[PDB]
Amino acid sequence: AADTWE
Amino acid sequence: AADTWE
Amino acid sequence: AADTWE
Amino acid sequence: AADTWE
Amino acid sequence: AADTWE
Amino acid sequence: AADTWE
Amino acid sequence: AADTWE
Amino acid sequence: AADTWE
Amino acid sequence: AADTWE
Amino acid sequence: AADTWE
Amino acid sequence: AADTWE
Amino acid sequence: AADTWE
Amino acid sequence: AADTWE
Amino acid sequence: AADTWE
Amino acid sequence: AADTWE
Amino acid sequence: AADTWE
Amino acid sequence: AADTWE
Amino acid sequence: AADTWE
Amino acid sequence: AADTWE
Amino acid sequence: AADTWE
Repeated sequence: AADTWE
Repeated sequence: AADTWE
Repeated sequence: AADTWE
Repeated sequence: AADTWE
Repeated sequence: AADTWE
Repeated sequence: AADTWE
Repeated sequence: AADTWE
Repeated sequence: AADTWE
Repeated sequence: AADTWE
Repeated sequence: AADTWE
Repeated sequence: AADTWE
Repeated sequence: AADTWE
Repeated sequence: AADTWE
Repeated sequence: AADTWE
Repeated sequence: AADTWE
Repeated sequence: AADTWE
Repeated sequence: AADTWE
Repeated sequence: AADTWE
Repeated sequence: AADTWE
Repeated sequence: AADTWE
């Protein structure tokens, strides 16, 4: 799983 | 943004 | 699954 | 499951 | 924001 | 599980 | 911020 | 930012 | 597990 | 796992 | 800051 | 910053 | 385990 | 494991 | 600062 | 700064 | 174990 | 293990 | 400062 | 500064 944001 | 999971 | 947005 | 918001 | 769980 | 926020 | 656990 | 886990 | 913040 | 941010 | 434990 | 663990 | 901060 | 920051 | 223990 | 342990 | 600080 | 800083 | 023990 | 131990 991966959770990305700025 | 992205949230990827299974 | 994937959930994407800005 | 995933719950996303700003 | 993101909350991911199973 | 993962819980992310600013 | 991120909290990751299983 | 990125949080990656399995 | 990991818990990160500023 | 990896958790990255600035 | 980071707290990592298992 | 990066926190990497398994 | 490791706990880091400034 | 590794935990890096400035 | 860092505190590392197992 | 870096803290590396296993 | 190690505990470091300034 | 190694813990480095300035 | 550093305190190292096992 | 560096503290290295095993």
